[PDB]
Order: sequence, then structure tokens, then C-alpha cells
Amino acid sequence: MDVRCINWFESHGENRFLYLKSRCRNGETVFIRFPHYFYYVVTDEIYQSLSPPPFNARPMGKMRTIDIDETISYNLDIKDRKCSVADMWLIEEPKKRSIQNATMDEFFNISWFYISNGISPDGCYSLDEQYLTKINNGCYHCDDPRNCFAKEIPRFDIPRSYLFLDIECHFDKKFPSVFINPISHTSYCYIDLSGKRLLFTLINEEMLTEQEIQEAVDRGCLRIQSLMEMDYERELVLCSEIVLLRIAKQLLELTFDYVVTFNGHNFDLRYITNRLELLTGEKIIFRSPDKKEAVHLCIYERNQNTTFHVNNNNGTIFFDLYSFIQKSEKLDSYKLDSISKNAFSCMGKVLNRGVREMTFIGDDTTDAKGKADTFAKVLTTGNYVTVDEDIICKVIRKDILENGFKVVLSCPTLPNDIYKLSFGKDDIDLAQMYKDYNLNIALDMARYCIHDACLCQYLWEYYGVETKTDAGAATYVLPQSMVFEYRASTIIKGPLLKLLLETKTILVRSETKQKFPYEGGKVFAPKQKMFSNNVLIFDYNSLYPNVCIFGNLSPETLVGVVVSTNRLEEEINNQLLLQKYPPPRYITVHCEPRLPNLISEIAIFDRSIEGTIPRLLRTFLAERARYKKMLKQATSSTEKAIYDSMQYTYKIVANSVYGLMGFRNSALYSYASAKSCTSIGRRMILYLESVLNGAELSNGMLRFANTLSNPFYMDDRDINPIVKTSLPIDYRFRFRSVYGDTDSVFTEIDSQDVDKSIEIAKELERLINSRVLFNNFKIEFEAVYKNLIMQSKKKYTTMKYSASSNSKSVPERINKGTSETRRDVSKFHKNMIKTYKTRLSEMLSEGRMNSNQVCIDILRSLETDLRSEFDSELFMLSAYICPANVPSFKLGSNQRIFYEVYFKRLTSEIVNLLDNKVLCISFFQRMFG
Repeated sequence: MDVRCINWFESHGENRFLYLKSRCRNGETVFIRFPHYFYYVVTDEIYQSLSPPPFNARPMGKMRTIDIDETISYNLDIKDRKCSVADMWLIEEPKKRSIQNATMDEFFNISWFYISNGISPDGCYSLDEQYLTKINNGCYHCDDPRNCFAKEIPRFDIPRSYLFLDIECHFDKKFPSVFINPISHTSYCYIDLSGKRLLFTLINEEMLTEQEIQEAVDRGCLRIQSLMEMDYERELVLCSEIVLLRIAKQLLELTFDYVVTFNGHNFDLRYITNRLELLTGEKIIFRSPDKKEAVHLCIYERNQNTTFHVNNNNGTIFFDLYSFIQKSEKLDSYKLDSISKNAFSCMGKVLNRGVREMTFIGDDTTDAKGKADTFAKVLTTGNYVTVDEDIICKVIRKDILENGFKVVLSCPTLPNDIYKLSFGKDDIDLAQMYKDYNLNIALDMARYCIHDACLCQYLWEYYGVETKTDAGAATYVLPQSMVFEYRASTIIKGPLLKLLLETKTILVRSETKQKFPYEGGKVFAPKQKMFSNNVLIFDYNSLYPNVCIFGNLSPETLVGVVVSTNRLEEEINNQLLLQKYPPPRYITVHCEPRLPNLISEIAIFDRSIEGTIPRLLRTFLAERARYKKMLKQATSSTEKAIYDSMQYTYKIVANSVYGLMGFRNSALYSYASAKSCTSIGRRMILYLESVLNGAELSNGMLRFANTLSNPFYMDDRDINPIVKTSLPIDYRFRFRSVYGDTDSVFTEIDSQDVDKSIEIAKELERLINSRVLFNNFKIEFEAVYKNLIMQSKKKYTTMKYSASSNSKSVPERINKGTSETRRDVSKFHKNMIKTYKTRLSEMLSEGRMNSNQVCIDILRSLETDLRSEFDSELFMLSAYICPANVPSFKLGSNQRIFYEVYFKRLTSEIVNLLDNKVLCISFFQRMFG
């Protein structure tokens, strides 16, 4: 019988078990229960000399154990590590025994299960059917996982179930409390195994008066007096609160494959269960699959920025999107409004204008393929849209096109014909509506809560979490319900263990580590944006993993660190370690001194056998590069999800390995290796940005900086500063010194072609990341053209992104910083920040002569505004009172205070765009008096 695995889980009673929940071909679901053992690793000696004899033990082979402790050497006499060799035994037992000198401890009893047994938590297995004995209906027990899970088949499709919920509560103060406030609304999106999606909402009837309830029943709703009274097909129901809560219980008490919410783990579910306890004294109960354990719902936490989780043990996965997008996405606000805003969007086109309402259409080529369809999907329960920015309007008419959408909005008439359409701000005042409760707002808020619940599913389909949860269970060998609950240090041990088991290696740290805190990293800061004449945007393809491969860094390829407390010891040691330890078999790095006291720290690495971290990284990059292709060759729509989730997985795992070498408590911990990263890397950065000036002309000049040398040694690799390109024609375009970062490189062409300059970056990629480079270091060429405004770190600027497809281009103009979201300040006299920003942007449409015009106009107009309304809505840019007599925080008629500061600011912040350092401090002085 051929099953596909859904999720594995554990049980922590007196007795341990592992459960597999699985679905067959036809859809009938099965539970399989294995015992759960504590594992250990012993040397042969300890294996036989041990008593009592263990439960089971089978030999692993013949492994090499290595000590990797880091010891600062002083003279030069570097010694060699204890690389013992022996025969290993893997020992399993049902209880917890403490055994002295048992290595290979850092791993969980769950990885030992999947590895030593040949089981992958994503497999589609044809079970061998004689080993599975009945326990109960859909609960078979197994004893020999090897023979039972011996087969394998190609992957086959299954159905799944869901439930997406939301509640809304009565409130009148700051923000409600379970002891004082009843639950007004309760919504639910129920998608069944048979695959029909049913929506419904329940309305608290103790909140309304008698004849209003009458109008409701006459109006289309339903009324119920008990649990048995409800059907799941009524679009709306009216019921008391006890019934509402009993339905919530009974319906989260089922075996849904997922239960998806948004902040549902500390607010929604906590409210529901607590109110239920409060009113009726009954509880939410979870059985085991074998009916021999019962638990009650009680949220717990995993403080790491905490994260709340649900304590269920029947196989369900209780997801919560809030945590997931907090982890996997780096956004500025994690309010449902903003994510639903920028995720779901499309460009629409007006067909007829009108009075106080307009009509839009959304389709094919009007904008990119597909998002019209998604927009039409969420529009099915939408109420308020945003007109291209900031302009909220209620929806008037909906129409599901065959391919897009027609919508009619209550928005005022506008000039243009094409617009952005961004789905959600929902400016609604809830408290007031709670003050004057009548039937109409009840029927409105039903439409709001149901839409919220459905958004909580449109997102889960937008991110494809259902396939990341599987890619992460195959790579990151672990159950499906662990994949998003833990930190990097806990998820890498799977692939690491699988590596150690092929290379017959064990690493043991017999020392207690010491922490020498250090730099995290240097911040790079550009000094001009705009007139620069559109910068390219060359990118690094995974520097840190490439460096950890080149230098062959590892905790066990480190010969030693040698130091020196004073000069005349450096130069001794220094001509010494070149006579011995010569390149290329050896690479040596100067690090930042550990104990603030000496001044050396040369670390030496042996580039003759593969370190462990280099093996790991090599496989990761290798397989990501493959799935990058099988995606390009996939045609069905179910594969293009599986492969894309896989490459994303490998990307994550790779980019998580540098920062983890530094973590003192990880398993890849190696102080010297961490410090040698950032060191090789930052030499690499300076070596690129240095040779980049390269005024190309006379059919190819491109000297770069000066020389094309290779640091760390002489490679004998054609250092010829002059070089001939493909050379489309002759040119006279020179490059300006650049700014760069850990990840990118902003080479600002000073010639400024017009948009064809691109042909210049192509061929530039042709050479720099191909001829001015040594090993696996390589090419990217992204593109962020136009005259950005770098108001700060790479995080804050204009977007203005116009990718390599310049043919008939439309760029992303709006914003990259989005530090324009939190106020925490006053709100009267600004709002110009927008207008100042837009003026400064539009003034640089040209590139040559609007520099002086920029400074002149911005500072003159700012002075005129400031003076006019010093003597006669928005403050976002992410109580002590002052007088204004120079020529709990609220405003008064005392506006003349902060006119003075923010106007100084608006120009003091944006300084990395212009170079007219004259009028800048000139207006600075003008406003001084």
C-alpha cells in the first residue's frame, strides 16, 4: 500500500512514540506508530566492555576522530592534532543512560532515526504490509522500519484539508480584555477533503434587540438554539455566545491537515479557549491517534522576539502567518494591511469616469501576466481598494471577467488613464461602530471579518508555504512541523550529519570555549547619488560561501595561529612562516588581534584535503545550481512550484552558514575561521572596488584601477592592465570610482549613454568577473539605473529599478526605503517631505545642469515656505517645549517651534546626491539668522 507522508510528530508521556500521518492514493488516511530510542556512538572498546549489554547496536564502520581545539602558538613550532582512528558502533536503547566518552552527541534522536534507517520525510513509500499490526482504526504499529520502508515510488498527488479563521471582539477602551468583552463575530473558511470551499460567519445575538433579530431572520439569516441546529452552508447565522464558542471548540477539535491564522496563537485562540472556560467550564481536548493520551489547549512560547505555539498532539499543524513572515521576510511593517497591500496589486485602466465614482478594468498585457487573476481572486471578498496611492475608496460594483476584473469604485475623478490598484488599507473606525451597534453594522462587520479570514488564505497561497514545508523536510532532515519553529543552529545538523557519515569523520571539542567578541561587519556609505548618471548594479553570487571554499577554511584544516606581542618578534615569525608554510599549499591570513594586548594573529590553513565546511558548501551550491535548471525545463504548473521551493531551500541553507561559524554555541563554531572570513572577503571587496576606474577608450582601455594582481600570492595569470573588449565601436566613456558593499558594486558610468549604455555592462560582466578574478568568484550584473537618492544605507533610497530588459521599459519608481511608515512624532506642519522628495526626483531627469538648479530651487523654496508661515497630516521618517522667539506631546497655536528644525533637516539628511557644497552650508547660514 502506497502512502505519501504528511507530518511526523512525537509523544512525551511516560512512553515515547513516533507517529507518521499519511494519505493513500484514494484519500483514506493512516497512522503508523514506531517506538522511539535514545542513540549513542561508542568506540569498540567501550562497546564490548560495557554492561549491561545494550538493547541494540550495529557497527558504523571505521571512523577518524579529530581534535579541533584552537590554541595560540607563540614560537613557530606548530604541532599536529590528534587524528585518532578506530571502529565505531551505533547503540540504541529505550531508556536514558549516561555513558562516559560517548562522542557525536550534538544531534537529536530524530535525525538518528531518519538517517540510520533510510527514510526521508517527503518520500512516497510502498509499505511492506506484513510488519504492520492493527491497533485501532487507522492506527498500525511497526517494528522494523528498514524492511517496512524499503521501497519507494515516484511522487503522486493527494488531497488536503484546511481551516482559516478569525474573530472580532467588542471593545471600547484601549484594546479588549476577555473578562469584560464578548466575541461579536466569528468567521471560517472550511476547505474539505472532498475539496469544496465553504465560507460562513457567526454573529453574537446578545448584542442586538428583539425586533432587530426579527428583521434579521426575515432578511436571510438563520437562528439556532443548539449545537445540532447548525449547517455549514448558511452564509450567515445568528446565535448566542455559548453556541458560538461550542462551535469553535467542536470545529477546531477535528483532524484538519492545517489550521492557519494571523496572530492567532496569542490573541485569537487564547481568547476563544479562555472565554469558553470562563463561561461554561469546558475545554478543548486533543486525543492521540491511538486514543491513549489526552491534552488540553494551552499556548506556550519559545523565547529566542518571542514566538507562540500550540500544544497539540494529534497530527494537525497549527500554523500562524505572523511568525512566518516575521522570519522569512525582511519588511518594514508586519501589519496585515501593509503586506496585503504590496503583495496583491495590479495596474488597471479606466473605461468611464463619472461623479464621485469611476470604473476600472484589469486584464492581460495591461500589466504583467497573472497578477490580474490574483487581484480578481481576492476581489471576490474585497471592500476597499487603494487608487494608485493613498486614495482609499469603497467598492461599488464587482465583475469577474473571464480573464480579469471589472470594478466600480467610489473614488473622485482623476486625470490619467492607467493606475496602480493595491488591495487594502481598510480605513474603518471600529470603536465608534461598537458604540451605536445596530443590525446594519453587524451585517457590515460580518463582511469585514470573513474577508479577513479569506485574506489569511490568499497569502498562504501567495507564498506557497505548502511546498516550502516539504522542501524543508527533505533537505533539512526533520519533521514537517519543526521546519519553521527553530533557528539556523538547529536545522543544519541534518545535512552535516549526513556529511560526517560519508567522510568517516568526527570532530570533538575537548575544551571549554572562550568568547572574544568582535566586529559584526563594516557599513559602507556612498557619497553621491543622482548626477552620477545612472549606476550599473553588479552583484556578488554568494561571496561568503565562495570564500569559505577558496581559502579552504574549516575547524580542522587550521594548522595554527601564530602571534607576536611586539615588533622584532613579528618580523622574525614573519620571514619564518614564509620559508616554511609556502603557497599555494598554504594560505595565511592576518586577523584582528584577539586579546587586546599583542598585535599579530596570523592564521594558517592547509589547502590539500577537503575541510568539512567546504564539502558542505560545495554540495549546497551544486544542488541549488541544478534545481535552478530543472525549473527552467519544467512545463506543468505543479513542478514549477516543487523546484522553485527546492532552490529557495538551498539558498537559505547556504546563506546561513557564515553567520553560524561565529555563533559560539553552534556546531560549525570555529573562531579563527570566522575571523578569516570577512578578512579574505573584505580584501576581495577592496580589490574589486580599487581596480574599477577604467576609463575605456581607443577601442578598449579598461585599466581598471592599476593592476590585475591576485592577493594572497602570485598566480601568474596575465596581468595586463590594457585589454581589448568586444568593442562594438570606439568609445570615450569613463567610469567613476565606485562605492560597493558586501554584496553589490555600484559602478557609476559618467558618460551616460541614454539606456543603451547597458551593452556596456554586459561586456563589462564579460571581463571583470571573468578575467579580473581568480577562482569561483563570479558574475552577476543586476541593474538599478536612474539617479537614485541614497539617503542612507543600502536600505533607504528610491527604487527606480529598470532591469536588463530595457526594450520599451517601465521601471519601479516608487520607493526602496519605506522608512516612511512610523510616526511616533507630532503631525501638523510637515507633509512637504513628499513634495520635497518628488521635486528633487523630477529635477534630475536631465543629468548635467540641474545640479545647481536642484540646490537653488529646493533651498530657496524651503526658505520661502518656512519664513512665510513662521511669521504668518504626515511627519513619518524612520514632552519638552521650546520657545520660538529666535529670528503627552501635543500642538497649540505655537507652531513656530518645529518649522525651524525639520526644514534644516530635509537638506541635512539628503547630502549623498549633490555636490554643490557651497549653497548647502550657504542656506544653512541663511537660516542661522
